[PDB]
Amino acid sequence: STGSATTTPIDSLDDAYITPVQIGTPAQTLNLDFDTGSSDLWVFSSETTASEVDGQTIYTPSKSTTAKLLSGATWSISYGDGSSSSGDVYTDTVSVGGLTVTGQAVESAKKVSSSFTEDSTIDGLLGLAFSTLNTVSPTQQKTFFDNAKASLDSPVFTADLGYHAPGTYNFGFIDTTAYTGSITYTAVSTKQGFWEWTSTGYAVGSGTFKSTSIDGIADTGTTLLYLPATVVSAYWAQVSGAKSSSSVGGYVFPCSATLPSFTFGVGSARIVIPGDYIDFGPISTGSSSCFGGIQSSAGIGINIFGDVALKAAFVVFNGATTPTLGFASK
Repeated sequence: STGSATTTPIDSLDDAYITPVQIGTPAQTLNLDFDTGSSDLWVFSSETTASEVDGQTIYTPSKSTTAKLLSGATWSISYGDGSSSSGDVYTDTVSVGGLTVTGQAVESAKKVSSSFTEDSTIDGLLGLAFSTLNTVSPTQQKTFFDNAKASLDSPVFTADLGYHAPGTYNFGFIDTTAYTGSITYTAVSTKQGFWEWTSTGYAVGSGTFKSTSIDGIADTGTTLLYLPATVVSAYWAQVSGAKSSSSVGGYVFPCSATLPSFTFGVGSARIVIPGDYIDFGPISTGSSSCFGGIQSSAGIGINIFGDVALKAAFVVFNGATTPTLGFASK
């Protein structure tokens, strides 16, 4: 089997992407944030504290003939972006882009952080990191991808994110029309539960490539690119007027600036992030100071290849027994 679904930016900045997912029988379609940095499928539901719902589409297990309470199972979450949520667990039928999993753990929010309540466009998360990060207790649950692997033509999924435009998540096959040149594959460590790999270096604009190893994660659930302070300083030094602002919480730059590209290494290959991808617009309406899309990972404790980096590439998440990551230009 295979699946193929369109993913759409939630706003004009590409702050996140939502992908329609069918849950239950008859289908209930929720728009979920596909997150290769976490491993829970959780949704707003008929059980979510009413005051903490504001615009989201909710999952109602009692209207699904295939929903079953996973007795005793609970979940509780909080990722690297200041948010959280918790509740109980159902199993139900889940389909993505034509690909169907039966008995998928669907984690039903009794409570959500206000950060989610505030964003009406995201109905939940579909985790695509390794199942070892799944928060269900006392019986840990598998991700949608892990459950699907048995039936997939090939145990892979691909992320093809758009710049200010829709893109595609595919399951079980590699669309050879979706990229240019070759796919360069690189080793993955699953020791932290992430799609963790080592970039071979970087360049700023038309500058010379600096060979240097940068360990980080491929994380579709993170908006920006978070790299070591040395790297980030070298980038923003090339932008007249750019500065790190504690009031704003990162590098800002004059909205009148043209940003240089940023290149990262994948083995001997190179992925070029166009400068415009690094512009996240005025810090507040009307401001002439703009927020930068490359920021320091110092204090995160891990480098993050988020959407800024990933959308410049066709990315293969190879879930073979020895997992790997592939990157192609597109």
